[PDB]
Amino acid sequence: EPVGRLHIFSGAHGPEKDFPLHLGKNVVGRMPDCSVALPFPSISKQHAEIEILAWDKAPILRDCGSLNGTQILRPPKVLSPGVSHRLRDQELILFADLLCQYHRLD
Amino acid sequence: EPVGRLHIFSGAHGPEKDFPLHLGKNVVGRMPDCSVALPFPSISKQHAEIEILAWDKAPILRDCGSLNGTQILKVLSPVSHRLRDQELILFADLLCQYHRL
Repeated sequence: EPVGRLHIFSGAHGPEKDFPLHLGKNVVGRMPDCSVALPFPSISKQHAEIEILAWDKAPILRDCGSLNGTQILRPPKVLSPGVSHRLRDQELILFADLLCQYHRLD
Repeated sequence: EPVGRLHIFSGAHGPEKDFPLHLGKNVVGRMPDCSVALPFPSISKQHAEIEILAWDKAPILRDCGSLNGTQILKVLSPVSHRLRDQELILFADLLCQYHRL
């Protein structure tokens, strides 16, 4: 039933984990209510949003005004708050210092 | 036999892959004759070098005057950068991670 997966690689925070992604707004943040809950001090309560709409295959990543930022690698830059970045399958992203990878599902 | 490793994250180009690093000079480049052969159009024939002197000493990464560059997540100039464990490296647009063993 999910349309994507976000994989968080193992690091200082702990072991690897996967998070299902659904159509609509997938909020990344430290809060337990978040679609992608990352309860780590470097992560803001509402850190970022991955919006997946049925009418476009590419998710839209936006930073939500986080302290430590959201970084993409195509090209390497910290995202300006609110500006859309369109994600490609298998794209790697950093939330603060946490490395993640987006996967499109069949 | 190997003293470190470089992990290349999955993409369109294929699954995740690990490359062993050995004592001495480990050349990273496009050609199959490189210690770390990364056959991507964006990577130079001789792209970068990871020199490992001892098991217990931090490797030195040097860019070899490649076209698309090498970055630490700090842009590396044709500079001797000392690698930390779990350091993320971009060779051109290709992300990879250095690991101690």
